[PDB]
Amino acid sequence: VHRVWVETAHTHGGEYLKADLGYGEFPELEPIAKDRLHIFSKPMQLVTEKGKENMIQRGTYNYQYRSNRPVKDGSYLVTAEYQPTFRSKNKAGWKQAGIKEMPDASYCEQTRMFGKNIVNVGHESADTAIITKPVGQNLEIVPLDNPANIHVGERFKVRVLFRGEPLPNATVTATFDGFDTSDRSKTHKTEAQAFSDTTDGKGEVDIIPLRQGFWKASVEYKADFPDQSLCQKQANYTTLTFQIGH
Amino acid sequence: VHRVWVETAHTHGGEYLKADLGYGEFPELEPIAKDRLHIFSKPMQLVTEKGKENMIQRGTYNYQYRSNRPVKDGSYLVTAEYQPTFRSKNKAGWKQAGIKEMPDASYCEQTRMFGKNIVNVGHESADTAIITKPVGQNLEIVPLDNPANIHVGERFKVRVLFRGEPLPNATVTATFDGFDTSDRSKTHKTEAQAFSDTTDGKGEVDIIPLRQGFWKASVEYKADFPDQSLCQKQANYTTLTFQIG
Repeated sequence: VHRVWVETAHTHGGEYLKADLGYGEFPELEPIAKDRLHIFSKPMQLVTEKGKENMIQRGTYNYQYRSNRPVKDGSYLVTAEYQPTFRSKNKAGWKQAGIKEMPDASYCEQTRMFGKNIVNVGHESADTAIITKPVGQNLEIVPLDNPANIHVGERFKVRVLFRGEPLPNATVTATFDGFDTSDRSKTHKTEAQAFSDTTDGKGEVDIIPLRQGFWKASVEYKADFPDQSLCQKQANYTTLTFQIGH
Repeated sequence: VHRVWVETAHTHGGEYLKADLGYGEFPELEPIAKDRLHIFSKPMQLVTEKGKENMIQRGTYNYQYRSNRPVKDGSYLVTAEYQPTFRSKNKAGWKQAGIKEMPDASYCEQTRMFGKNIVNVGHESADTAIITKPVGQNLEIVPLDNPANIHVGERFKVRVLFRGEPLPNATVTATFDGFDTSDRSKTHKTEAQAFSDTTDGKGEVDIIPLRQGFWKASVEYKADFPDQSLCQKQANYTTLTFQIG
């Protein structure tokens, strides 16, 4: 189960912003395999007051990105995208539903994944103007506060948007680097979460972090594909990564 | 929106075990309303070395039970059950936002809910012989360790059973009393969880508590009703309550 998230290195004002595209099992960064290169055909983006700009893929490993120019103190976003892929799917094999799960009617599903990291450049940067503005991801987590203001046990409010509109009753989970240290023996399981709740009618939910560290919130949403003459289903997987304390 | 869980008072060897049936929104205990008594037609049960025995409904409110006899030091289970009720549902057109909708047709769904509390009597009791044995709840969480042995940040292994068999890929969440308190009211939900993960091929999952307290783990499963000539769907809601630290 490979998912997309974004990591940013600790950055000061006046130096280049280094960021990492995570594709795999959080929190372990892995080189993008040959057969997956085509999925990440557009670079990660840096979102500042000037808007969105492409980052440059450079560094030792192919998941490393650098800002075009040095960045000044502020609170910015780094966004990544798994470009849409189509796959054939079929339903079968559940505990006590029934063997004949509509006996093999195959269907198309489009997979999209999105990542977004909140990066605070400068020790005292806690701005909200940039990071609280949606960037247009099909499924999006939008922070409503800067996580630099959130201490352990306090509420960090976020909003889930699907196709530009608030998504009620969506499940948002969250975990941190270090919570789950079991190995690759899962091989079918995502990591354990240290938080879970559902969004309210405004698409909003308060994440309550119980430990400091590097956190990842996750929401996924499966829906009908918009144009049914081309494909039937759409699966969206989105994360928001951020620091609490530390 | 109402769910079933069990709470037990702190108990020492030689006193009656007092337990409460929670039906509603954890952790607020509430009297079982007049129109719901028929659902709790059988008393909560205490599971000891001797097996299952009925608890005795005593106290101010109708959710309070006591053991039939004073209990001795040991590690026991207290179980509660929402007896199966049938309702009609239709999915007619409802609730939104990613998929088209609406195969307009009514069907019968059976609801069942289960609660199970791990109660250690005696300050040093951490036995496993009784509490790791399944009691036969249609959807069941079986602890595979005694939670008294689990410190904050450590793994508390449980197994999910459906109809006697391990249930893979089931979501188990867990929360504790006091995790989510803000702006709670009868109209404002406080359902936030401090843990979520899915079961493996053996039905097992490790709960990782990040705080001491009174914890509730939850799992639900919707399946086809067994005898389709009588009813179509079945929804099961099960909890396990326990102390950490």
